[PDB]
Order: sequence, then structure tokens, then C-alpha cells
Amino acid sequence: NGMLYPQSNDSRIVFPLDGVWDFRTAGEDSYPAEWADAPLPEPLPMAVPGSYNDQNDELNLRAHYGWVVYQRSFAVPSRLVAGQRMILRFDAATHAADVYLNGQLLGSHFGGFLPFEFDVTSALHAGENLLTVAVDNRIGSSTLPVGNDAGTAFMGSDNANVPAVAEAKKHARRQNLPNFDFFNFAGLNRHVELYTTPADAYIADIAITTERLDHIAGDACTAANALIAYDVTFGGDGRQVRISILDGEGTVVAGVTADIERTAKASGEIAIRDAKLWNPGAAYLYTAVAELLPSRIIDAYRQTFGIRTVEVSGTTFLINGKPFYFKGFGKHEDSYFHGRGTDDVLNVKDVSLIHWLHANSFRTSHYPYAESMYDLCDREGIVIIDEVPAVGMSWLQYANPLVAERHREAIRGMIARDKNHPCIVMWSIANAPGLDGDGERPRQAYDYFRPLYELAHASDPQNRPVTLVCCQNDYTTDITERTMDVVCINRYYGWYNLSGDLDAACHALNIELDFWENIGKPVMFTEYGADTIEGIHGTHGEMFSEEFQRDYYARINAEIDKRPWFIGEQLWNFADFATFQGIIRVEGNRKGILTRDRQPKMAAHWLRERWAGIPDYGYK
Amino acid sequence: NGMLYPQSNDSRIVFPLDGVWDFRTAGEDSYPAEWADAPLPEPLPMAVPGSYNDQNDELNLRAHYGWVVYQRSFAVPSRLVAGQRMILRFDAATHAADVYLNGQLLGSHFGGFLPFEFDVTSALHAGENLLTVAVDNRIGSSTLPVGNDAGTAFMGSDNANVPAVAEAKKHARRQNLPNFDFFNFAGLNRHVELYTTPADAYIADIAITTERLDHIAGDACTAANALIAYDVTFGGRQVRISILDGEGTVVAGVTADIERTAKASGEIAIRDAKLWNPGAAYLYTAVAELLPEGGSSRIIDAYRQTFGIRTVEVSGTTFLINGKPFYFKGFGKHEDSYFHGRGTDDVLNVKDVSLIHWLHANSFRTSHYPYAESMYDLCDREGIVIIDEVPAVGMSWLQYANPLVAERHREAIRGMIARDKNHPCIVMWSIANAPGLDGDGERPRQAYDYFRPLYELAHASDPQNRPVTLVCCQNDYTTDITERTMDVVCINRYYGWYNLSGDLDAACHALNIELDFWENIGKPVMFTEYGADTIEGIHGTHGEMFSEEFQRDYYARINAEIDKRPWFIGEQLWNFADFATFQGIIRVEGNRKGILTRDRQPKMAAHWLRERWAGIPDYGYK
Ligand SMILES: O=C(O)[C@H]1O[C@@H](Oc2cc3ccccc3oc2=O)[C@H](O)[C@@H](O)[C@@H]1O
Ligand SMILES: O=C(O)[C@H]1O[C@@H](Oc2cc3ccccc3oc2=O)[C@H](O)[C@@H](O)[C@@H]1O
Repeated sequence: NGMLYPQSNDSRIVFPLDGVWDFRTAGEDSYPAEWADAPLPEPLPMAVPGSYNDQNDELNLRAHYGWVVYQRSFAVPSRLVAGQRMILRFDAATHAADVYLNGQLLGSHFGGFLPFEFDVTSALHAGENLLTVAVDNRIGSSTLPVGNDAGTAFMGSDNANVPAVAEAKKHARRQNLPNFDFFNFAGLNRHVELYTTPADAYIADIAITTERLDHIAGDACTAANALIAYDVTFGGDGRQVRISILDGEGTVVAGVTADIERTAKASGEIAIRDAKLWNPGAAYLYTAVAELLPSRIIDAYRQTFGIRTVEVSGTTFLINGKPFYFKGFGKHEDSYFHGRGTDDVLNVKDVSLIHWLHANSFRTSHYPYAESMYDLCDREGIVIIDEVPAVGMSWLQYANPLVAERHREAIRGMIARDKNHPCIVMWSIANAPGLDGDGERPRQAYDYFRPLYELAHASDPQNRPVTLVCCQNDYTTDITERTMDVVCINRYYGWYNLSGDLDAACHALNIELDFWENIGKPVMFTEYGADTIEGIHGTHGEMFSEEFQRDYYARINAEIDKRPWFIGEQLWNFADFATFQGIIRVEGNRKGILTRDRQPKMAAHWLRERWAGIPDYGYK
Repeated sequence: NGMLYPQSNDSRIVFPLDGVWDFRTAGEDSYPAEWADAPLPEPLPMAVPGSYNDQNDELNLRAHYGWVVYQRSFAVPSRLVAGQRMILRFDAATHAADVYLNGQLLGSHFGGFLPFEFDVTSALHAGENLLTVAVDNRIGSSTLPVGNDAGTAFMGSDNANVPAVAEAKKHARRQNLPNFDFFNFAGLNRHVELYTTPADAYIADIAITTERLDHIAGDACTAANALIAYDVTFGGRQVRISILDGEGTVVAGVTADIERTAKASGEIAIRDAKLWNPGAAYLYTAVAELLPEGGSSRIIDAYRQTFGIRTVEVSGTTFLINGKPFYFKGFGKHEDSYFHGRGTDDVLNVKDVSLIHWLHANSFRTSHYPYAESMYDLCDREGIVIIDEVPAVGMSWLQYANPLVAERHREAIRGMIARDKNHPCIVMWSIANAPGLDGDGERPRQAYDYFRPLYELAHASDPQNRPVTLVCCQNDYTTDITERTMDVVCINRYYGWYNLSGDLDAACHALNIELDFWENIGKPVMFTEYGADTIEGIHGTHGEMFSEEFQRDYYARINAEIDKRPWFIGEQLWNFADFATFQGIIRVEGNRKGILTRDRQPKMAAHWLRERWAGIPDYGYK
């Protein structure tokens, strides 16, 4: 289950396959399999990584439904492949892919936001190799994220009772209809690379955990002793693995040799004296170096980690034993040109903006992000709530075992990929599913989600808190949200209801806060906000003005400040982002406190000033 | 002098070093050299490739003056470096760099827009290697592009006679003051990679030229015969040259003797050759294979060089591609985007080429510096013509007497042409943008004496011997004696914008007076800039300056005038898209003369131009 990011070292090399590929669109339900046997005819250029949808203005690829086919050639020296295990990794292909090498089907993947790989040792040959990747963008009632099989996209307008409308629907061009509020960007959204490991025996997975901290400093910068655990998995076939712990300056501060036992695994614990802890706003990273022993080294892998604990205790959220307060937002992987394509310039800039704002956290709304963003947040001291793509869900999905299977894959896959990041403090198993109502519906939702809550706990060796992000609903008939480790609520009082009336919005919010006060869980906002067009101004700000967005946060935040059990404020959204078109989306979702080009609206300045005065620890 | 882009094949591998590096700002005139000896203290993250300026909103890196230091570590298997020649290539470090590996100074480079490399065979070691790169952003009276040592940035406002202003200037924080109208984005703007070649003997350079075409078809798609030439240089006997067509079929091949300094050269006849044309690209591959003594079947080294078969000839007032009279449709561009700055972005390059097609344009100029190599490969495959330009922008008489500037200028011309010579999409070289050329006394002759040797140098350096131009600023064309001697006259004119403002009747009258002057000169003439700053969303029934309507009306009126001149062979407007500049009173969040917004969205004028260009053929318009 290990999916360690490809590394280059004395025992391993990575050969990136990013660049400008060849590309063709294909059919709604098929593509020509023979395209894997020869160069694509009349190809278009297509940069990888990137969504394909915004990379060709002659076409309207945002309207594309079904398959596209990518292809490129590559060659590597015979010297490099000799005796090695050769692996082809796709960091993400959104949503499903069939992969061919030299005309041989390697296999397929379903799930648009997690990495997958193939052993191509036997399919590779000398000279030029032809790599063909068919990618399917289709979403529907059995996918995560969820699409609608008929009707409209989420938040779409209709006149369904007009006979002409009903008839035209029957014959309209097939389109994906997201049951979620972000554009269905598709393609090779993240990197592609060929990499090598030793063949006879190799490191397959590494898990590092913080088991216990002894005598944590008052400022939490250090602990007198930290007990960490390692678990290393091997593939291949009295062997041993050397584990070296490097501090921030690369000094080997601890080292052990562990026996490998057969399924082939080595595990143990290491005590670190005067351990330097990882904290929001004050990152510190160690490296665990694993070396498979025969002076020689057979294989090696360098795994970054941070030493810190996470504990929900009553209505507090303790990081290294200190009461943490979330400041931040949901984000999206979204930008002009790239779409959902990973862009590390943008990631570096965004992390700097999180600091400029004096925020300390975000959520990976609504899918796991590119691996590089978590590495960045590890080094920059920004906390993450890591979320699977289970958005758009309701009772139709809970009754479908295929969806449950995909959901379990997404949870296991996210945690297997991301478990070693100190920046991740909580897992989210869904966003805005249907949880409330009458009859059997609330119990049916609980019966669907409770085993997934348990799965996220079982899968994470650090046993971090697990939540489910709840959409505005009848909280009195929802019986699932209140059972989560942290209550995470999306609320739009004064925007989607009581519209523009901030007094009424705050009154309604306080009524629901009184409800949560009794439940006795820690609670935080994971969404709240107001669409805002930069440059629209009013002396008495109305909806869509910069002033209304600022006033909205000023009023709502004054209310949650009065509740000691309310442990965080993550707003919606960090930045404006693309959506399916519709009458409430002014060139996408405009609830960003920043524009899509990362420029600050009035509310961003107001929030920066507020957040400057709120400490990471001890606010409540 | 060869700088072939790194390739992976059976004898060569490339190891990319892009990613998130460590980064620190340093001083105005220095940086700590000891930072090369250990990991940078308290580093910031910085993505490579990219400009650094817009990658950290906590800092104000747009205001930074002087040095920054990049650093990262890397490791590669010993088995792959063993016995190989190891080269570290920087596609671009803007503007100057000192490079260290494991604490050893490899060397330095000046020139922010062309690649450079170091042999690191001896400096590499097993395990982790520490690569430290100091990058200097400073510009001034001896750099290309040119900065101002004092005063204001180009087209900056001043009240120089106010004593308080004069005094405050003396004590103001040092800042780069561009003498050019684009922001001074700096850093590791393009890719970094380590690559290998065989050590004993290897291919160092390849030049492919189209020497002659016989009996070109009426539609220019083919010629009965094409004579091409190859010139292969080696470092560190025979080389096999194979010519592969679009399907990879070997249609021609010769084995050539290597003579010492070590080179092989010759000619190859291609019967029924498929030609490269604007709007109808066709590419061959020349595969060069170094053969062992002497001799066996095995290959010592190989390189695959893309090329296209086409001729370029200025004839009277026509610009002939494959003997057909071409008409340029397009624009100056910039490598410019949110977040990336001047950083190369192939998603953006792929998108921009699709927009060039959407507009029905056929060409652009690399204003005002050589672009990333990948964009030329893309234009080769997409049939888009390029005017390739060096960063000699902001120049005036202060520079012409400066030997360091002249050397840097010669370096840029030789470096650009050495890097870019094999692209069929490149049809013309530009040796400068908007230098001072006119005036009285000795000034016009001084400018001519500076630029004429550079014109000759561009001709001597290009084995294809393509036309050479100098892109001319709006000036007194009657006292300029340099522009009229270029192979194609390329003019930047802003009648109705920077002069006769808003009066399109007067602008067209003035343009026609200057066109009458060029009609007498008897050379082919094209626009390389003309336009109007335009804020998307500003509208008027009678469009005034900055409205979308005025921009549309501007092109409608000016283009109607040049359509009347048979010797006017192209229209490249300013600009493809809005881009960042130094701040000032005439730049509304940068330069807004884009027909597209900075996010590549079309203004009214873009739609009008799309319809116009749809009706103008690549060949035979005039
Ligand atoms: O609407 C948004 O901006 C975000 O909506 C979230 O889901 C919710 C939608 C509504 C709609 C009407 C009334 C209350 C709601 O409460 C919600 O939580 C969704 O999580 C985001 O992805 C959307 O972008
Ligand atoms: O001004 C621009 O938008 C571009 O100007 C070009 O150079 C010239 C500037 C001026 C200024 C005042 C009057 C006439 C001018 O004519 C010019 O040719 C320059 O090449 C571009 O880089 C600028 O962005």
C-alpha cells in the first residue's frame, strides 16, 4: 500500500516525464485502442502536468464529455535500467485512466486525486518507448466526487415544468453535471515519472509516528524526551535495515539497526533527547533515513517527519499539549491556465499569503492535494485538514456498495500517502453529505459514515482526529455530525438565508451555537462567506460588495469569540475559483477573500488584522 | 559554442533539478560566500523555474535590489555518473549568477535570458551534493537590458526642479530603474538540469540548413528537390547522419568523416521534400550518431535534431518563404504571467499558441529577450513564425561607447543564434529594440557605427543567413540613418496614442506622411508595435483612450491605411497580452496595450482582429 514519493539517491533514480505531450480528444464512451500502437494522428500539444480544459482556446474543452488520449515517447540509457526494478508513477490522472506502454495495457486506475503506479520492467525496451494514457473525465451517481445523471449541476437554475425545457433536456449534448461547486477539471493534473529501485529487495513503505512526549517545554519548542516509532515495509524476493535520524542541520542524532522479519517488515522505537518539536508557525523537521543493508548500501529512502502530538481533549484541540485555534480557510487547487494542475510557484506563493494573512491552517477542500503542497506546509508550519473527494453525496450513494468501496479506497489511499506529514492534524471523510431529515434517512447516513470514521482511525498510525464536514442542514435531525471527533460546520447565515440581514444572521447563528454548546464537542467553522466582486463598493455594503464581505466576517466572528468551545475559524474561500457555469456563479465562486489572481479584497485586510492578534495557542 | 538542449537516449541522460529550492535574500552589492559551504540558514522556499519576485507576499521582493541565493541538494546513483561527462545546465538565471557545487566556485555568467553550463565531472561526489546559486538582479548603464543609474524608470514622472525632490532622491533606497517598459523579474527563470554525455568523444553542436530548393510546388507544400547541409561539431572517425521524416522513416542518410576543431559537414539531397510553412508545419529529424573505430554496429553517442525545410529571402519589397510572398500577422509578446513572472510555464506556452491560432495570427516577436527554448519547439510544430530578439533594449548613446556593453551585446547575438539556429520557425533576427538612433550632430552616425557591426555579426553567425532587423522606436525617421539599412524595416509607431492623442484622423494623416517616406526608401516595412492601453470593461459609444472601443477603432483605422501600401509586409501589434511593468503614472497595473488581458481573456479589439486576420492569407496578401 506504500506510495513513497519517488527519490533519487545512490540506490535510486527518477526520470520525470513531464513536458509537452501529444493529445487527442476521443469519444463519450470509447477511444481508439489502436492509438496505443503508433504515434497519435494529428496530435495537439498538451502540457503535463495540467488540466487539459484551459489549454486550447480553439476548442471548448470545458464542454468535453468522456475520453481524451495523451501520448509521448521517451528513451533512457540501457545502463540505467540494467538490473533495476522500473516503476511508472502517475501522481494523478483525473478521474480514471487506462495506461499503455509500447502497446501493452499496463492497467487502469479509478480515482482522480491520488497516485498510482505500474511495474514496467518487462514492458520497457531499449530506445524510444511509446507511452499512451487514456483519461476519462466522467462523473455520475457512482463516482467520488459525485455527478448528477440527469437534471442540472449543483446550484443550477431550472424551469422544469415548461414542456419545451423537458423536451430539450432529452436531446441536449451529454455533459458532466457536478453535484459539487467546483469545475470538473480533468487530465494529467499532476506529475508523471519513471523511477527505479533495486529489484532483489527494496524499501516499499515507511511510517514514522510520534508516540509520546516527556516534559514538553512551556513554549512547546522542545521536549526533554520524544519517543518515536518507525515501521518499514520491504518488497522483493537475517537481513537488516539501518535507521538514521537526522536533525534540521543534517546531523545524525540517533541511529539503530533493526531486523527485517517476514509481510517483510522492520519496526521499532527510538528515543530522541531534547527533541525539537513541530508547531504551527514554528516548523522543525527531522529526516528518517532507511538503508537496506547487504560498507555497501543496497537501498535507501529519506523520509521527512516532524515530532508532535495531536489530542482532542474535551472541547480543546491539543497540539503538543497546547490548546490550538484554527485560523484559515478551505482552499482549492485552482488557477488560470493550469486548472486543477499542480503549480509549485503558486503553492509557494499561496503559503506566503497564508503567512501574510497570519492564518495558520487550511483544509484540502475537496480532494487530496498534490504531495508537494504538504511538504511545503511541513517546512512552513501550516496545519492541514486532509479531505477525500467524497463531496456531492446523499442517500442514493449510501445504498450503492460500489460507492462505499470507492470511499474506502479514497480514505485508505489518502492516509497511506499522507500519514508521515506532521502538518496534517485531522482527516475529513466527506464534505456536505446528506445527513438530516425524517424516517430512516438520518440513521442510514450514520450507518454509512460510522464505519468510514472507524476506517480513518484504523488506517492512521498516528490516530489523528477524524471529522466529517457538514453542510448547512437541520442540525436537530442530523445524528452523524455530532459523533465526529471535532465538529466541522459549513454555515452561510446571512448569505444563502436571512440574506443581507446580519442582525438576523447572527441571531440564527447563536441559536445553532446554543445547540452545539450542549453537545459538548469542540466545534469549528470550515466554511462561511459571501460572494464578492472586487471593486464593487457601497457606503452601506450590500451583497457582492467588498464592504458586505468585510462586515459579514466582522459580525459573525464577534459571535463565535463568545464561545470557549468554538476552536477554529476556517472561512470559504482562500481565493476565487472556477465552477460549472450558472446564475449564482459570477465567473466561478467569488467567496474568495483573495481574487483568483491572489489579490486581497477588503475582507482579506480586515481578517489579516484580526488574525495578527490571535495566537496559535491559548486564544481560548 | 554549441548549447544543444539536453536529451535522454541510449548514451545520454538528463536529471532535472527543478522543484522547491531553498532561498535567502542577500545584500545590495554582496552575499555571504560561506553560504555555499553549508545549508542556507533559515531558508525560504522558492520554486524553480520561476521569478522570485512574486513568490513571497510577506516580503516585498519586487523592491529587492542586489543579490539573492538559491540552494538545493541532490543525489544520483554512482553507476550512472561513472565514466561519463557531467554537465550542469542553467537554462536561464536572470541577470547574473555565481554557481557553487559542494563549496567550489564553478564560475559565473552574465546575461539573463540565455543558457550556460559547467562541467561538474570533478566537482560531483557520491551521496548528497550541495548546489548554491547566487543571482544578481541589478541593472544599470552597462547591462543588457539597460537600467538607469539615476533619475526615474523609463516613462516615469518627475518634478526634478523641486529642491525637496532632488534632495530626497540622493537618499532614497537603491532600486533598479529599468530603461525598458517591462518589470525586472529576476531569479532562476528557466529550468536547471544535470546531464551526461560520453566523455572520450561526444557531439557538441549540430547545424542544419536549407541550402537550396528546386521546383517548389505551387502550394509550397513540397519541392522536387531540397538540398540541405549539416555541420556537426564534436568534443573530447565517422558520424552517421540519418534524415527521418514526419513518420520516422529514414528517407536519406550519409556517413561522414570527422576531421580536426573536430567536425563533420556535408550536403544531403531530399527528393520530393515536404516543406515547412506558416500554418502548415512539417518537421524532419536529423539523427547524428558517432560511430566507434572504425568500423561493428554499436553507437558511441547520438543526438536527435529537429529541423524544417524552408527558405527565407528578402527580395525587393517582398519577404519570401519558400519563394512565396509572406505577410506577418501577430504581435510582440512577453514571457509574463501572474505568480511566475518571467518564469517559463509550458501550460501557458501551449495555451498561448492555441490563442495565436484562435486569433488567426501567424507570427510573433520575442520582445525583448530570447524566450524559453521550449516555446520555439512548440512554434516549430505549430507553424508559427518567430522574429528572435536579443535583450538589447533601453540603449542610447551612453551605451555605445561602453566596451562592456558591446561585449555583452555580441555575446547575446552569438548566444541567441547558436542556441536557436536550427528552428525553422525563426525567419528573422532582431539585434535591438527601440535604441536611440536619430538626432543631430554626430549622434546618428555614432548609432550607425555601433549597430552596423552587430548587423554583420548576426549575418556571420547564422548558417541560414536569415534577414536581420533592428526594431525602431517612434523617432525622427529623417535623421535616423540606421533603420533604413536593415534587411526588413521594423517600426514601432504610436500615432494617435503617445502623440495626436485620441485623434484618429490626425494619427492616420501623420502615419501616411511617414509611410510616404518609407515608400521612397524601397525596403519591405512592417509594424512591430502599435496599440493603445485598454482597461477591459471600460466602454463608450464614442470610445476614448483606455476604452475597449478606442482600441478596436485604433486598429480598424490604422490597418486600413497600411492595406493601401503594397510594400508594407506585416502587422505585429503591441501587445498580445497585458504584462507587468515598473510602477508609474502611465501604467495601470502594468502595460495594458494587450489585446488580451493578463489572464488571456479577449478584449473587443481581439475579436475584431480575429475577424480581420481570418480573411488575410499567409501568402499572397500583397
Ligand atoms: O456555496 C458555496 O460557496 C460552497 O457551498 C458548500 O456547501 C453548502 C451550500 C449551501 C447552499 C445553500 C444553503 C446552505 C449551504 O451550506 C453549505 O455548506 C460547499 O461545501 C462548497 O464546496 C461550496 O463552494
Ligand atoms: O509604450 C509601449 O507600450 C511600448 O513602447 C515601446 O517603445 C516606444 C515608446 C514610446 C513612448 C513615447 C512615444 C513614442 C514611443 O514609441 C515607441 O516605440 C517599447 O518597445 C515597448 O517595450 C513598450 O512596452
